[PDB]
Amino acid sequence: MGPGFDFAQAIMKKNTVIARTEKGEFTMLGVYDRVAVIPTHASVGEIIYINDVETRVLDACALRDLTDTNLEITIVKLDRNQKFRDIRHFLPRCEDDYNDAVLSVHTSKFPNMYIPVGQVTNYGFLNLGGTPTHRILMYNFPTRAGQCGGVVTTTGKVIGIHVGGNGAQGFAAMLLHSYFTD
Ligand SMILES: Cc1cccc(NC(=O)[C@H]2CCCN2)n1
Repeated sequence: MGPGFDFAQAIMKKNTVIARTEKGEFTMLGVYDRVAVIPTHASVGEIIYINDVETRVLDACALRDLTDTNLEITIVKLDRNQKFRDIRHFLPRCEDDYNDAVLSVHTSKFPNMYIPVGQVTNYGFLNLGGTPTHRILMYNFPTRAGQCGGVVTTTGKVIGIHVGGNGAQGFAAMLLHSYFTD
């Protein structure tokens, strides 16, 4: 409807797939080559469904910071016959706060969903479902199950993926450029 939603749609329509694990359907962001991200709590195994196609997982890493604290991002390399548009140049280099963010989700259940979540806070530490978690972004929107893996964008930047919420607020794990140095 405006430039915020224009940037979000541009990411969703080229750089997401529907990922299915035994824990459910997730919005999965593709970053470059056959490399994609998903919340760690999706529990990625050796085989994953990608747009309902059985797909071997070539590698997967649940990321932690150098303090050995959970980041709640799993980076997946997919045995797929097609590369993602390379969007690594939209990723921020540093931890930050933002204005005017959009949370965008695409599953069988929530296709073509865009939420204007507003101001994004560099919240930092959160006890997320009993897991100490670092580099958490917070927005004041009442997010619901089905939105995990949702992409958080400003105009010009892909800043994070939705990983949880408490009924009043939503929580995203930061994406940083340094996660995807080739
Ligand atoms: C069903 C299940 C099994 C094991 C662990 C969990 N969840 C967690 O640890 C959290 C904290 C970080 C995000 N999800 N949930």
